[PDB]
Amino acid sequence: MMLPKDFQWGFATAAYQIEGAIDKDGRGPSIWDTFCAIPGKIADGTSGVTACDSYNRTAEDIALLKSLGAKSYRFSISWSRIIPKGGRDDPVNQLGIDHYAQFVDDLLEAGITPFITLFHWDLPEELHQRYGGLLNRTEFPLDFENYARVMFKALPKVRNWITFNEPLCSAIPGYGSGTFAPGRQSTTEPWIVGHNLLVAHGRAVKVYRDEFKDLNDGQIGIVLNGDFTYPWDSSDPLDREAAERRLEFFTAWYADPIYLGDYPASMRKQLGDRLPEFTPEEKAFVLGSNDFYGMNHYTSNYIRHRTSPATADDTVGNVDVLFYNKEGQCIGPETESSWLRPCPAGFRDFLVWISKRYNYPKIYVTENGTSLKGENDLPKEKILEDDFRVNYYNEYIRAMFTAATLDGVNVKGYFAWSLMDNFEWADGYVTRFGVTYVDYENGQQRFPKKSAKSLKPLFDELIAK
Amino acid sequence: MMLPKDFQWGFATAAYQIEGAIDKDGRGPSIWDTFCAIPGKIADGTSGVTACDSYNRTAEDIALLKSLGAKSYRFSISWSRIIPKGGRDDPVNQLGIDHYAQFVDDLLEAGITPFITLFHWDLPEELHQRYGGLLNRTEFPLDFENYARVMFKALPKVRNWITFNEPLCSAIPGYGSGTFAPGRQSTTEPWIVGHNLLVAHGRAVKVYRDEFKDLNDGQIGIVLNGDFTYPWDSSDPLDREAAERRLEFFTAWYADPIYLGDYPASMRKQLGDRLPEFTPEEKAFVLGSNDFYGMNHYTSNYIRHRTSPATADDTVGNVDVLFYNKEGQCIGPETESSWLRPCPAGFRDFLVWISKRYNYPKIYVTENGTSLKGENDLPKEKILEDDFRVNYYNEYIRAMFTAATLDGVNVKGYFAWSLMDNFEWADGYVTRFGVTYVDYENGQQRFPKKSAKSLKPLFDELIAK
Repeated sequence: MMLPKDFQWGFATAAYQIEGAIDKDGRGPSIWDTFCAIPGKIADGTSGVTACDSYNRTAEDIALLKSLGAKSYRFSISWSRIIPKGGRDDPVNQLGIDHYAQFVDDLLEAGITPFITLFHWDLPEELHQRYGGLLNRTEFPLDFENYARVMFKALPKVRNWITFNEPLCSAIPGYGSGTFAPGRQSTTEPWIVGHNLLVAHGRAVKVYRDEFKDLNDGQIGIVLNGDFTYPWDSSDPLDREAAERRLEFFTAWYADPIYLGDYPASMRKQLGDRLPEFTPEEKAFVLGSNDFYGMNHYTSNYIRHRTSPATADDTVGNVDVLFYNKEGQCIGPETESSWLRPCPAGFRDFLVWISKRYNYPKIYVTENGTSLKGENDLPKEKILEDDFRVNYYNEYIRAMFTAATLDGVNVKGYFAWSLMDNFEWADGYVTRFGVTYVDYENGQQRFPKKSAKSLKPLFDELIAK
Repeated sequence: MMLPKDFQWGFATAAYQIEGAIDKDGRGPSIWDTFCAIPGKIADGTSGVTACDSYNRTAEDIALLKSLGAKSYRFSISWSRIIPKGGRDDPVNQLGIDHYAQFVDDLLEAGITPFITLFHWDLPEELHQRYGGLLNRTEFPLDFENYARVMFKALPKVRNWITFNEPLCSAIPGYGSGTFAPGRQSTTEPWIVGHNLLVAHGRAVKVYRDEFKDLNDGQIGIVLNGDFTYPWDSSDPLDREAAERRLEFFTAWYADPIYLGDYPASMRKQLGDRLPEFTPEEKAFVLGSNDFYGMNHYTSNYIRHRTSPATADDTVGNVDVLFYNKEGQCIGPETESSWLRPCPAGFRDFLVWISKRYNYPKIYVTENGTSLKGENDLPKEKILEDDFRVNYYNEYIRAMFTAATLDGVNVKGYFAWSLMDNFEWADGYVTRFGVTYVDYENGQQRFPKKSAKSLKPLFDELIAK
């Protein structure tokens, strides 16, 4: 009937995705600086050299958040601004620390609680050259643990911390399909990388709980994405099992080692020895390493089982990922992202699925939003009238409302992706996710869309006091 | 997208609540004729003596149905019209047979497929006096099986058959609380009656499958009511088990023995002696006796576990059936029915719950609808503007649409309760469930409400052409 007054809502951005200023104040190159220089890797042949220039427009971004009623804000820290070479024995740059510290002060003064992501895919390039970057089971968790501590220490006025954003994207697109940085294609390394990101997460959560959490009663967790599933043929039990296994390969991959203590049985049966075994030390780091559940969600798909055994390059659990069930019923209309079809029911079904499997944890929806098909080619007048994105936020947030208020899903926050149009990775600047239109051709000016002014009066209806 | 074109939708009524003419053409009295005469059992001291006079308004109710776009119609045969004393060796009233035989011809002539309920709570009074009615595990299942064969032979044009409407209401309200006919109160008889009603269901199914089903490709099953549940406090695992346990005592009471072979374990644990066991001959009747799942659904509740062990007079499963949860969230707004709060998500929830527990059976929603608080005191013009009921159906039906097109729930029909305001049992006529207003004081005149005209344009949107 009503959301409690302690429910938060704001917007979400990512450092390399908006900041720009890639060489400014001694910022070291990330693996995405390197990746974008490879021709054909970004659809529009662009990079994050300028993006939204948000690094230099701190006062503007906070005024926009305030003017939209956002009392919370999720952003990420560019590691290579803090430690340009990344390693624990590498010199700390004070200029990026001072930058983000001044940003947090400028946020709190406007009354906006920050929610900070430590690792949003932009690993320092040097760590990748020095020892293999994410592939190193020994070095990277040590270097990330130190980097996390440097931030926990630098920003004591922050209580809401995030280790990794969507570790699945750093493993399969980064080491399996090669669509994301560093750009490798292996049948084995995406499973080693995911293991390394788990251990790195557990090490940082231990350091934070032991020394920095009780100072101001904060919290830290990992952010896992995940789209829901429905049987392609509801009458075929193989498609119901295929729907569950698909979710296990997407999300239980990282969540089962955190809440239950080991990888999903279904992945172990299929991957065998390519899926690593947690050492006792590694298991003590990862098991129970979430103060909260950081949840990204976007869509749902129909899942059809497969009759032949899985190939070596399979990453999704040997299933077909479709937009129509056997009877021809569609998930939803197309967006600019080929993988995103709106399905508000899958947002609530996912929240409930997380709850039942992990004993109803504290959930923060850290990303939710949509792209719009052809939006990048529309005239500015049509872009601001984004009824497709307005409708996308009303049905989903009201679905979240039902899961929280009726099912009892312990969800305590929601963050709309994104605050503004930005650099959608391999899609470039063609794919626009923001509730604020950004005109890249004319000084990266901001123009709030009909979706931006839409979320305050919606949450005012759903949250009490 | 679109439901299949073979999806049925219509309206549902029941013999004693609409027919009247309780002694015309040789109708013996049922247990509800005896029940309404006892002072204090009926809220307004009424009976079904006249009801809607539908027994003498055949073509007119068929005209109302054809006018509202209904291609199907669910209705029940009065047992005591066919066999006034109910028994297998008792005389058969041909006038009752001819009455319902001509009604089927008129419905099929009007292009309306019938969906006939054999037993809608009107046990012939003579059976109750002869051997204890539903309490008799030997005599009653034999008299019901013969009464079913009579109607199978009498109505060969019928394909859609229903044994019992809501056996739980015959069991507990009629033998535990005394709120329904025959108005007894026992800690043991409800569980005996439910067993007898299950065996009474199997014998007729076997007779039908073996001697009447194959000629016109018919189907037969039982209709179970079930209101869905949500944990009162989702952080207490005892409240999630309690919400599941409540569904077991309420619906899996009858559905588990039909699909799985025996009563739920939780009911065995609480009841022990009082929960009978299926004999070798009984189990051959009950297990597998559903061509389709007949489902009645109305509302949902928050469920809180209990600290004390269950007392002998418990029927719900040792839980608290609430309208609010611990956090203060409400299910929905009040109706004239104290037990009914609109909750559309629970309809889809119960559909998927039936499907996951019973291998996704074919489902026919045989009753769904709502009453309106204060509707009986409103003026005539205010009654016809029943947007509350209009909104109820629109949400529940679209919730079902999502269930069928996304989750893949194999629901092939939907009947709205009710076609007209009628005798709502212990509530009298004050509780109005119809989409058609009935002026009882002015010759039971029909006046369709805004809801009656709402269904056709909606199903025209959701059913393929």
